[PDB]
This record gives sequence, C-alpha cells and structure tokens, in this order.
Amino acid sequence: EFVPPPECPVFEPSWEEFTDPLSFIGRIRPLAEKTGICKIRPPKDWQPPFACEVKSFRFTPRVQRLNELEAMTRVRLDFLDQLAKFWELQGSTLKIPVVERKILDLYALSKIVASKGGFEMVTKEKKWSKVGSRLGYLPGKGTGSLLKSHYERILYPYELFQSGVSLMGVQMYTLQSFGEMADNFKSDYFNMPVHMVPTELVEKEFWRLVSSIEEDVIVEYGADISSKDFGSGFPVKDGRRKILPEEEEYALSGWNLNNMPVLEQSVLAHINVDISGMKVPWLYVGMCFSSFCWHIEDHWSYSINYLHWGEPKTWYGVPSHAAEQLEEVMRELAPELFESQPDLLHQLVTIMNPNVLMEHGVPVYRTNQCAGEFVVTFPRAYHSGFNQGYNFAEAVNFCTADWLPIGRQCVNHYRRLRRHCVFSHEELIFKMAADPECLDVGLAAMVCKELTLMTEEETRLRESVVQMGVLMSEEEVFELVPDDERQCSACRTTCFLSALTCSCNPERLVCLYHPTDLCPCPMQKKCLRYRYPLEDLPSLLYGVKVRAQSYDTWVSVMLEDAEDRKYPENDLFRKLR
Amino acid sequence: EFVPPPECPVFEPSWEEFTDPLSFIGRIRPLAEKTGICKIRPPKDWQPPFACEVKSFRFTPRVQRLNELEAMTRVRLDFLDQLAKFWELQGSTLKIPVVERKILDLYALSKIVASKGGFEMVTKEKKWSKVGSRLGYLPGKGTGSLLKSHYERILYPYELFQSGVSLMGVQMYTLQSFGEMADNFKSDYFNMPVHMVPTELVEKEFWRLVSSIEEDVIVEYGADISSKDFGSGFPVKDGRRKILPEEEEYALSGWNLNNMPVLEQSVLAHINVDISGMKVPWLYVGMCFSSFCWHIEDHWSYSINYLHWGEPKTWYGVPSHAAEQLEEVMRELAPELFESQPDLLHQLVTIMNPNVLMEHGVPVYRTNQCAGEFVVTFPRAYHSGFNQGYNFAEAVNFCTADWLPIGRQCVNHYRRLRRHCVFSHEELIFKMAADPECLDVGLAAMVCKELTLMTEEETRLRESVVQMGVLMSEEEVFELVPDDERQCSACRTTCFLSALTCSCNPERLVCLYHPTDLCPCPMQKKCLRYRYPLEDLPSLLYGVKVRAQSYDTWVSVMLEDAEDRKYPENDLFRKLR
Ligand SMILES: CCNC(=O)c1c(O)c2ccncc2[nH]c1=O
Ligand SMILES: CCNC(=O)c1c(O)c2ccncc2[nH]c1=O
Ligand code: NI
Ligand code: NI
Ligand SMILES: [Zn+2]
Ligand SMILES: [Zn+2]
Ligand SMILES: [Zn+2]
Ligand SMILES: [Zn+2]
Repeated sequence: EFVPPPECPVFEPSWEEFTDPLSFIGRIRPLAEKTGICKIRPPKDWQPPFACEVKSFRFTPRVQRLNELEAMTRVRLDFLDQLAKFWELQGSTLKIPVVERKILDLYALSKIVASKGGFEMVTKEKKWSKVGSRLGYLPGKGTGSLLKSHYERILYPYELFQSGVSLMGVQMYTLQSFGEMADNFKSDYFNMPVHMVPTELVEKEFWRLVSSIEEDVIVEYGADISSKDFGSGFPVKDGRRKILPEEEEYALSGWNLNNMPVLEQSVLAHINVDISGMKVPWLYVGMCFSSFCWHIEDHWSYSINYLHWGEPKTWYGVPSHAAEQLEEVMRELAPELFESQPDLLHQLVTIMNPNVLMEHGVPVYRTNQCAGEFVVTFPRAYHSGFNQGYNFAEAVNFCTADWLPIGRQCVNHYRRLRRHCVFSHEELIFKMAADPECLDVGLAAMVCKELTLMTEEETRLRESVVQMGVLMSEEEVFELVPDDERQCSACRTTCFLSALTCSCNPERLVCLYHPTDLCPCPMQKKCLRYRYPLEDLPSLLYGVKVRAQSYDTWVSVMLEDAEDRKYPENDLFRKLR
Repeated sequence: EFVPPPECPVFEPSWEEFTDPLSFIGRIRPLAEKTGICKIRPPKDWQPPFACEVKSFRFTPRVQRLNELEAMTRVRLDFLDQLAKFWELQGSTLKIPVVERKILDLYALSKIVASKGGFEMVTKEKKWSKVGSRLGYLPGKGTGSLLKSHYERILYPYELFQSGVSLMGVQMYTLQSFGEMADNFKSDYFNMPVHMVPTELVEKEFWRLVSSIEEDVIVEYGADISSKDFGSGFPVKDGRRKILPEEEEYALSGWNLNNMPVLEQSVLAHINVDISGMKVPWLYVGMCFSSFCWHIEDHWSYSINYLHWGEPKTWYGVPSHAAEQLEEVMRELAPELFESQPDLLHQLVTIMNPNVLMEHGVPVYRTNQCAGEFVVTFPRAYHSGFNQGYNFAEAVNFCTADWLPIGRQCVNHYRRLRRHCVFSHEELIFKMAADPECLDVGLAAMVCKELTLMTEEETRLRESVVQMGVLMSEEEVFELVPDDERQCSACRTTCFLSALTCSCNPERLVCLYHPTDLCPCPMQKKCLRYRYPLEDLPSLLYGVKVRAQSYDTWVSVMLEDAEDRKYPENDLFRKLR
C-alpha cells in the first residue's frame, strides 16, 4: 500500500577526493542540492575503530508512541484552533509554553486532566504528577505542579467555558542491554533473525503503524546526547587517552566529525567566539522503528550524519528549493490556526507520509544508510526517517561559504516569525572579517558580497530612525552581553549591529526593524545603541577585500606566496609541479 | 632562616585495611584529626596507570607573583580599612564586588588607575582593558569596561575625596610543553638537575621569596579544572573507553577518587539529589614554587588529594580545634576592618608563614607528598602549600557520618557571616532520611541524633513566628526551586525547611532566623511557607530509627539478615565464619 520514493544519489570517492571533505562536498553541491540529501561511501579501506565501550555506556531512554507520534492529527489541530479563538474572544491571546525543551501538548493535557474529573479534581487529589508522567515528561523535576500552573492559566478557563456554562472569575539502560532489548523486540515481531528481515518490508510496516489506530506500538530511543558529556564514538586527541598508532590516522581525518567544524572551509573555524551549541557532535542510539520527525537544522545550513554501526538508518530527503512548498501543504490543514501561530507550524512534530507530499507535487527522495556510511543534509533540506534496528550514529551541523547568504536569509525568516536565534549571524560575519588572513579565500570573497549588502541595509535602518526623532547615540559592545539580554522586544532576534533603547526600561530592547514597539515614550530623547560608527565601511571591507582580491590577482616565489598566505590548491598547484 | 614545622603522620595500611577507604579513615580519625591532616601510602603493589594523555592535553594556565601573592599586606589592609570608613561617612556601606569567580582587588585597582592618571583619564584613553590585564583578569571577556562601572561606583568618589579636595556629584599550554617549562625553570634557578635539589632547600627558598621585595618572581600553574570537562587521571567506566583488564582493578577501587563519593559510607552516596560541585574530582597541575593559600574546604568536610606523578607537593595543615584560634591572629591585623566585613577575612587570600602561626601558639604540622601517595584533609582543617616542581594531582571532597553535626554547625557560621551555601545541609539530611534502607547504619544512627535537634530547633522557630503576628501558612517544595531564589534576604542561607514571604515582593525571601528583615510590612497577614506540616516528626524519625535500632538489637539467619539489610562486617562477621 505504501510506496517507496526515489533513491537519493550516492558517491564513492577516491582516496584523493576523500582528502578534503568540504571541497568534495562543494564538488557535489550543484548536484546533491536538488535531492536535499545524499549518501557517501568512504573507501572500504577506511574503517575507524569505535572509541566507546558498550558494556558500560549508560543513557536515559526517551520514548515514542507511533499512534500519537503524529502531533498534527485533525483532532489536535481543531482543538487548538478553538482554544485560540477562545482566548482571542477573551481579549487575550493563546501562548504555548515550552516545557522540557519541547512545546506543551495542550490537547493531551486537557484530555487527561478532564479524564480524571478536571482541574480542581486533579488539584485536590494531587494527581498532577501522575499526569506529566503519562505526558512523556521526566520526573521528578517538578513538572506536575508546573502543569497545574499552566492548565489554570490557560486550559481551566476553557475547561469551564467548554464545560457546563460557568466562567465568572478569575482571569487575566546500557548500550549493551539496549541492543539485547532492541534485537529481542525486532525478532519476536517479524519472527526472524533481525538481520534477515528486508528493508522494504520494515519500511512498509512502519508507515502502516503511524496511521493505524487498530493497535498501539511503543519504542525506545536516545538523543539529545553530546560528545562533550557522553564522549565521541571517534578517536580524537584531548588529554584523556594515549591515542593508539592504529587510531592516529582516523583521529586526524577531517571526516572524523569532531574535526569538521575547525576545517578551514568551515565558518566556525578559526573564529574562537562562542559556543554555537554545535561545534560538537550529537549521538543518536536507535532501535527498530525509532524515528525522527520532519524538521530542518537550526539556522538551516548543513548537517552531516554518520552511522557508526548497527542495522541501517532509513532517510527521506526533500530539496531546499521545495522548502516553502512543503510548509505550504502542511499549512493547508489548519490555515486559520497557523495564521495566529506562524511558528507553531515548526513547533508541531510531524511525520507526513511521503506519498502525500509527492501527490501534492513535492520532490521526495530517500535512502538506506548502512553502517560505515555518511549522510549529508543541505541548507533548508527537510529530512526525517527511522532506524531499521539496533544501531548507533553521530551527527554534527556545519556551514560553508555558499551558506552565508542563506544564513542571512535565514535570520530574516526567524525575525519574521518570532523565533529565538541560537546566535547572531551578523556577529559571525565580523568575527571572520576581523581576521582576514588564514581565512579560506572562498569565505573572504563571499563575505565581501554579503557584508556590503548589510552595510547598505544597516545605514538605511540607521538613517531611517533619526527621522523618527531619536537624538543621542550611545555605543555598546553586544557580543559581550548575554544573548537573552540583547534580543529584541518583539522579533525575537539577537542584536549586534544596532538596536534602540528608551528610558521606559533600564534594559529592554528592540532591533531597528521594530523601533516603535520598544515603549510608548515618544522618539524624543534617544537612544540608538550602535556598534560601529560607520567608520567601519572603509576598515573591515578592506582586510577582507584585500585577501579576496589578493587571490584574484595572484591567479591572473608565486608558489611561495600561496604557501605563506595559505591558499588552496587542487587544480592550479598541479600545473606547478 | 626559615624553620620547618613538625611532620604530620603517615599511614601505610595493609591490603585488608586498604580495601575500604572510609572505614580506614574513621579508624584513623581520632588520631589524624589532631594533626588536621595526614599522609597515606598505599601498598607499593598499588600503581594505577595514568589514563590521561599528556602530549596533547590543553589547559589555560593561571599565574602567581609571589610578592603580591599576599593580599593581607599592611598597605592593602589600611587602604581597605580607610575606604570602608569613607563610605560609612557617606551613609552608604562598602560592598566588595566579585569579578570572575573571585573578589575584586580595589587597592591594586586604584593604585593602577591612579598611576595612569585616574578615572576620567583612563576612561577618555580607553585603557580599562590594559588595567584588567595587569590585574591578571583573563581577556577578552569584557572585564575592562566592567571595572570602570565598579571604580566609578566605589573608588571614583574616594578618588576625588582622596585627590585634591572636590567630591560634589554624583553619588548613590600543554602538559608536555608545561613539563618543559617547569623543568627548565627549576634547573636554571638552582643550577642543578631538577630531581637533585633537596626538599628542605626549596622550602626555605620559597618562604624567602614571599616577604622579599628584594626580587620579583613569577610562576605558572593550573587549577579550577574538572574531571568532568578534562577527564580524570584515573581509569573508570563510563562509555568513553573499553577498559583494559590491567586497569579493571584500579577502576573499581574505592581509592579511585571517582568512586569515593558513591561509597556506602559517603553522604553523597545513594542520594541522587543535586550537583554538589564535588561528586567529581578536580585537577591541579603544578610547577616549582606554584602555591595554594590557606583555606578550609566549603562546608568544612574533607579533601582527599592524590598526587599522580612528578616532583613532590609540600603541605601545611592545622587541626580543627585550632581553627578558631587560627582566624583570630589573621584578624589581629585589621580588627576594625574585619568588624564591618566579617567574611572579608576568608575572601582575602593569605600565606602566613608557619613560624608566625607557631609563635602565635597555633599548631602547625606538615609533610612531603610524593607521587602515589594520598593526602587527607579533616573537617575545618586550615591548609596551604606549594609544589616542589613539575607534577600532576587530583582531588575530591567528601562527607562522612562524623561530619554531619559539623556541617550543620558550618551553616550556622555561614549564616552568621553573609556566605552563600553551596547546598542546604538540612535538605541533604531529609533526602537520606527518606531512604532509610540501603543507607549505612552509622549515618542512620547519626541522622536521628542530628535530625531530632533540628525538629526541636525548627519547631522553636515555627512557634516563634506566630507570636510575631503571621497567620496564613502556605506550603512549598524548596528543593525544586533554584538555590539563589530560596535564599534569605539577609542571611544569606538556602532555605528548605521553612522561610517567610510577604506580598511586598512576589518573590523575595528570608530565613526564619531573620523574619524581621523581609520588609517593613507589618506581620499582619501571613506568610509562612513551610515544607512539612509537623506530621514529619513521627514519619521520618521512624524509618531511620528503624534501621538505626534494627541493628542495635541485631547485635544484641542472623548472618542472613545482615546480608539482606546490607550490614557492615569486619569484626562481628569474623566470629561468624
Ligand atoms: C531515533 C534517534 N534519532 C535519530 O536517529 C535522529 C537522527 O538520525 C537525525 C538525523 C538528522 N537530523 C536529525 C536527526 N534527529 C534524530 O533524532
Ligand atoms: C598549584 C596547584 N594548586 C594546588 O595544588 C592546589 C591544591 O593542592 C589544593 C589542595 C586543597 N585545597 C585546595 C587546593 N588548591 C590548589 O590550587
Ligand atoms: Ni536533522
Ligand atoms: Ni583544600
Ligand atoms: Zn525586531
Ligand atoms: Zn519610549
Ligand atoms: Zn510584604
Ligand atoms: Zn536566611
């Protein structure tokens, strides 16, 4: 009944192609970009040893109910649409609180609270903790009394209303033991050896279980795991181990995921600036049927995924150019609701059957990631999938020159939503511009093209605001103040280049894209807090344009300057020797 | 000229004594407690391999100038003594800020700011970053413009005052590469091979350099290094490695500083409650002359230090009974000053030459810690020391049954100062009481003796506050609220068992020892936020008294119930077999 989509392309590089990963990926970009994802096979000779033990590797499992794994169900959508309209009528507006790093499920919450007899029922009986349990929340963190506070503040008024009449007052594991678990589960299911069941079959049964209410099937996985805390499944050198000579090669290989962020073609390279939250790999342990719902990467850009071992990982990709189109069909389900809550679209997890996306005219490709094979995700390429069986993988994100404009275009979208930004994109650009040398010339070139766009756009914003009647201009260093302090009153975006402060608050801020929403105090007295005076234009565009056009001339002791200035080669350097 | 003090004792336990670390210490306590510190030599067969690589191990070095290593110098004291009196006059009070984990040195700061021409001079020249650099503050974290905020708020008014007339407005490295450094330095100094210089000679030369303005000497070290981030110098099992069978021994050893916190006699054992900041060891890399000033561990408990390798580490300890006597003599230096700033005594680092504390009547012992030896610190044992040469060491704190009453006493002191408690001593006690089984019988017996004292004291504080005219009593879970929120207005102590709130502030809190300081709002309406109703007394004292007095009778299938209830042996179990 279910239909496997087309296979995304694979690549099987030579050892010389395999040398510089980000060059090889640049080689591959014009092609793989159209599928949104692609698979890569390192030379069969390349097989890095697994660093981690298993027999002792301890993790707290998370869980999925494949029935309710879909959050976009008609009943959940229509509910929230109604609770929203309720608060609109009330003059308030519905705000969905975040709990345990994920949005609260109100439909689930309201159902459950009511199933046991309602707010004050649950309250007087102190069952609020029993609730959060069934909600997939980790005890004993105190979520129970937090849900009460939330239910009262949001759902109880609607309860009353939705209830009879009323509404007067008030208002305003071990990796080892997990494999045993995982392999026992799969075999008993399919009645075979786990390795012996074909991929097509499990794939077919997976999408069967999602929409099937005739049965319930639960699974355990793990994620939200860091090389930092849990250690990398790769050998690498920091202080903690004498590294074996066997391992020495792989540890220094750019394909070792810990090494990618620092590669000279990486943006998060020579900058020592901030923790973006991924300079460091993330680990996903898996079982059969264990899944990850449709999504993209923070600030878009890339994602590289590597399966260390275990049964294959199943993927579904979509191109970056089909991105808007994708979100458009998902929006057809609750158009009135997604209006009021634009970002709620992303908040809500979905596995939308690929056939449905394809019948709607969206390109959807796929593949089976097998042990020892990479998967690459491109900027704004939507991806999802599941695992064939017990397995282990490691994944980072990253960025390159080509991404810079997309990353800028990415903020504007996050700014147009109300979306917290994991860093300042514009801040990043200057941290690169402030050390032009030892910077990959490709970045330098792109930065010139990207930066002049912002100097224009900023000067427009800077002159736009003096008309509004602000006078004083203070000067502050934004990178040194914490992200949450430098955000904009309603954007919500991390400000670097400039923002606006009036005296209505000691600290509350708004970016120049929303100057009027700072506070009712007339423009009147000040204050534009800026970063650079406009003396910046000659200064910083110089150093980057230098190395940008130092390379432009150098191509048109010459083989020396390349080594001194750290130019790339391939190509040209071949003509030399 | 310098005189070596008496040596603290060493202990060379048998392999059978060496099997349980915390038992063997209690064996020793009545003796070593009187010296305040002791050295411990494991069986020579015991040689755990060093888990950490060196050639790549990266640490950011801190630095020490032994001349100014002394913060209690006369000139600095009188300066601070005056600056306080200045502000007393102004109606304000002198509040010494903390900057990057430690108190700001105002005397140094002012001296420097004044040497370059003072506040507005430095400001208009933007040299505030040059300042913090010479104050040692790590760039580029923004400390420079932070000091400017501080100087103006404190020193500038005094600057004007202390300046002519005025004062109108306003107001209100690699371990490898480090080994090379330390060895070269140590050898070029004494003109010998580094291992060839006697211990007694360096000791003499060290204390010479402290009081010597005749010459300047700078030294590098590292510290504030966690096993968490950097990894432990011990083998151990979590997920980061498969452990060699050679290492399997030492990984599980109770003498592995990773295991100590979890040992059955530890308090930080079976409770899974809160990060104490030490369940985890810490690392100190060291050099010739690198030092650590007099101090007691937080909450007055223990520190067990294992020197992994390199040249020896020199210690100076003091008994816990001489502690109050110790602080007294350092207080004689600026009694007027320390009155206004009681805790400034601890804040200020001092190396006071042992010969002085001895001639002031303070017991002062010592010893030479050699690679592969342990150093144990007893509760409220003041200790300082320096390193003989290049080495590596690892340490953790820990708590035992005998410490509990001292921990309680410590809070009472931290409360009588204004001192931030790293955790709530009372909360700890109840988390243990809440799991009586599988809890070491000695703890249980102690707990009941400790807890009953608290039920009395609390009920005294509980009945005391109703006379004050508070009525309503709410009930809150304090452990689930963050520490800094549950502190006291002025105590400043983490409140758990109870505290007092009113409506003047939505959240601002005061410990029941200080109900009057909450606000001017008359007692009037409420609000006592308590934890347990007084239904606690029968309940919790039971479960602990159960296992406490279950063992009392058991000593007075019998060898079974000891295995079931996890009783200890030594002793009695020997009569069994
Ligand atoms: C069942 C464990 N989870 C996963 O395997 C998992 C991924 O493989 C993944 C790949 C790419 N981007 C995001 C992802 N998120 C995930 O959770
Ligand atoms: C020069 C390297 N530093 C140290 O060796 C060092 C200690 O041994 C130490 C022991 C106990 N309590 C605090 C300590 N602090 C320290 O810094
Ligand atoms: Ni992803
Ligand atoms: Ni100490
Ligand atoms: Zn904005
Ligand atoms: Zn205003
Ligand atoms: Zn009040
Ligand atoms: Zn208090």
